[PDB]
Amino acid sequence: TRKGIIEGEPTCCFECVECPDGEYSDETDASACNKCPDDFWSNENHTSCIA
Amino acid sequence: TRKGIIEGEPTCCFECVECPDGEYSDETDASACNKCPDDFWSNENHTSCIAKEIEFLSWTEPFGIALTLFAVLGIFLTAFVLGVFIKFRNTPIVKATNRELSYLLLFSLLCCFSSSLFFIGEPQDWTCRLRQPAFGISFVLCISCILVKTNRVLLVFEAKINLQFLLVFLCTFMQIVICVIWLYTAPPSSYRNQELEDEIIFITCHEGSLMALGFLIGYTCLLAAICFFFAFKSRKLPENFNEAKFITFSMLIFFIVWISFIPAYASTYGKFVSAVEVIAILAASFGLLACIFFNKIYIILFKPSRNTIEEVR
Amino acid sequence: EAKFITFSMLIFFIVWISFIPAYASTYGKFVSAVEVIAILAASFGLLACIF
Ligand SMILES: CCCCCCCC/C=C\CCCCCCCC(=O)O[C@H](COC(=O)CCCCCCCCCCCCCCC)COP(=O)(O)OC[C@H](O)CO
Ligand SMILES: CC(C)CCC[C@@H](C)[C@H]1CC[C@H]2[C@@H]3CC=C4C[C@@H](OC(=O)CCC(=O)O)CC[C@]4(C)[C@H]3CC[C@]12C
Ligand SMILES: COc1cccc([C@@H](C)NCCCc2ccccc2Cl)c1
Ligand SMILES: [Ca+2]
Ligand SMILES: [Ca+2]
Repeated sequence: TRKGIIEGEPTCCFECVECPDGEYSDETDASACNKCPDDFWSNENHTSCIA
Repeated sequence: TRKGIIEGEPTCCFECVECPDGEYSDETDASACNKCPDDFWSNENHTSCIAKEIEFLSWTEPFGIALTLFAVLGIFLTAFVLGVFIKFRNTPIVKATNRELSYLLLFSLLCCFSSSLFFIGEPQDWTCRLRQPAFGISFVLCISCILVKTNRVLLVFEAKINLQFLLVFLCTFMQIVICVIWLYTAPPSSYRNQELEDEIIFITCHEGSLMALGFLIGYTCLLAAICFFFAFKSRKLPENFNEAKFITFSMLIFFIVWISFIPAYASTYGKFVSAVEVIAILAASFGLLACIFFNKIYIILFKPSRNTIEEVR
Repeated sequence: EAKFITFSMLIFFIVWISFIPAYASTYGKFVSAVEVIAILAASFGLLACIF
């Protein structure tokens, strides 16, 4: 999951938004979902890449 | 495009990230992209919601055009043969081939060629409910007439006991009983499909109970097998210009088509599934027609000098 | 040998015509599968009809 802006609040306050299909986020507090390289796709938990 | 967070910088300092495929966004400086509701999909620009593509085998698609053309050709041929027999209702061939059941058989062939047309277009509830029972009843009628014409079937039937109309009534009535139980217990209905591809919609019929369809198909195949067995037993008799040999040929064609049906149905994915159905129907129907009538047609219209009781032997 | 040649060709045509929707609506292993089946069917028909 990535961090989403809550309008009208500082940077500290955010929301958790699940990454879209084919995108992974291994690290906690990620500001951008990561694109799997070619020949790889996202998991069911959208954490890492599976060939 | 939505707003992403640049870490370590204030909220005024943001990044522009394009919406994913499925969600859209129109308002400027949007925080998160908006999910697009059902029956709707997002365009490439992810700015609005366009309608999903509803697709099915249609009357205007070229494949459906060809299917309709062949079905109509079959109907025309059946009507031609029926008219030829009706006009010659007293010539020796028509009298010997029991013109009443020939009229009934041509009627059922018309019904089969017509039921071939319920698989084209957008499926509705009545269409789905009529699809299978119509073909089942019509083809059981055809096979029952053929089975009556076959030699030694009638003698065996009366020994186990017009009687021929009783036979055709029994067969068709058993099929109608199956169809009525099917339509009463768990009728089929149309179904919209969105899990094949996320962007398009498939209207496919959903058969209520597969057990009833299995019963229908099995009974039709059983009748065909009985007819083939008896025709093979009497396959050398030159009666009716070797009618039993051509009955055998028609049954072989039927079985060949409906055995080829299984891999073709299994491998087909999408709308063309219904396609396969129609093709199978047509082939079987056409075979019947030819194997039962064209020879007789050729002896009557062209070279009509063999239309004598002696050669009917 | 008339009705044997006729039936071999009939099997050939029926097999190759019933698979048109599958060839027009399939990708990957299955399409190749279809080809093999068609081939085998035609071949068998020929043999079973002729010899
Ligand atoms: C998915 C399916 C697609 C396929 C579509 C096909 C669907 C339609 C099926 C069948 C129709 C007719 C089939 C009937 C087959 C029966 C033909 C047959 O076996 O007859 C033999 C000889 O006949 C003969 O002259 C044989 C003459 C051969 C003529 C048959 C041609 C069939 C053409 C149809 C093609 C249309 C496709 C259209 C697709 C767009 C028997 O003789 P015999 O040795 O006992 O002694 C007799 C001798 O005279 C005495 O010495
Ligand atoms: C319209 C399409 C999709 C299928 C319908 C079949 C037709 C193509 C017709 C036209 C030519 C017909 C054939 C023309 C001649 C004969 C000869 C006839 O020969 C015999 O074996 C009988 C003995 C004799 O004729 O001496 C058998 C039927 C058959 C094959 C007919 C069966 C039906 C056929 C194949
Ligand atoms: C073989 O004799 C028949 C008797 C009744 C119907 C038919 C044809 C017109 N449909 C086959 C039904 C095909 C089928 C098989 C399994 C699951 C769903 C479906 Cl749809 C043939
Ligand atoms: Ca504030
Ligand atoms: Ca700073």
